[PDB]
Amino acid sequence: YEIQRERIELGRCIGEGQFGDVHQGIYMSPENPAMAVAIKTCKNCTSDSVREKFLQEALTMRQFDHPHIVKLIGVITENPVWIIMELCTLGELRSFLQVRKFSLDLASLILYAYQLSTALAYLESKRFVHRDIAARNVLVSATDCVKLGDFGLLPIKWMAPESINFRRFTSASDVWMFGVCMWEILMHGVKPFQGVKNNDVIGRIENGERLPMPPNCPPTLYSLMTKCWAYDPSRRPRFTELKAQLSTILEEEKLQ
Ligand SMILES: COc1cc(N2CCN(C)CC2)ccc1/N=C1/N=CC(Cl)C(Nc2cccc3c2C(=O)N(C)C3)=N1
Repeated sequence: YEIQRERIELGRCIGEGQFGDVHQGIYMSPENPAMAVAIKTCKNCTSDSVREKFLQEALTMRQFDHPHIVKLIGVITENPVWIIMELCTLGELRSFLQVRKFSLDLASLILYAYQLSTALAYLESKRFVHRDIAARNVLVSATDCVKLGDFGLLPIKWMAPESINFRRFTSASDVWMFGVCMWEILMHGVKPFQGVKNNDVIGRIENGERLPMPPNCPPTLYSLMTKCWAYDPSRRPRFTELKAQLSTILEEEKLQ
């Protein structure tokens, strides 16, 4: 996975992760060429300690291969250390949904939910627990394609009650988080529990309260969300079940 630095043309800064800035760029391999890529940079990889955990995040992504998860292209392991990722040209999902609120059809929103469910069913089949499903971690590759962002790049308001209370994390706790992510998508990138203190979230959940039906959301889809938010994790659908139900909701919408 090692790439020669001279095969990367560093371009405009697009975002920023924990370790440092993220740039867009061009990767020239004798196989494409001129491939658009994202370049993750690291502040102070002069420090050898932060380089090891920075590069460990690339290894994380190496194990996955799915159309709706961003792909690792390679790494440049000498200073400055770079991780080369697939570029999702349209950027962060939340911003995308906010700017395009009155331009995106419902069919598109449901499509994004469905695509994410395929990625998450894949992760569930790999026995991989994500722990951080939220619209903030989704990228837009095309107007008809979203992808789970880099897993390297507490979220109480997204978390299942058993995660908040007892730090239990399972694929069923991921399902709860995905329910919240679906709500965010159908709300056009509004965050859940606005104006609510983190410490107050579990009290609301335990009171039976739930995020309300988004304006214009099909009741079948809202019903699906509420199934993700069963208090008892064993009562929540698996991601493969969500995928199947989202397929039908999408097909019905495409129809009207
Ligand atoms: C032009 O492509 C873009 C553009 C942006 N922005 C454009 C300029 N905005 C002012 C800020 C954000 C943000 C992201 C982006 N595309 C990618 N494509 C791939 C990857 Cl890995 C990536 N990385 C992120 C870049 C920024 C935020 C996040 C990223 C991420 O992976 N997560 C989970 C959050 N971003």
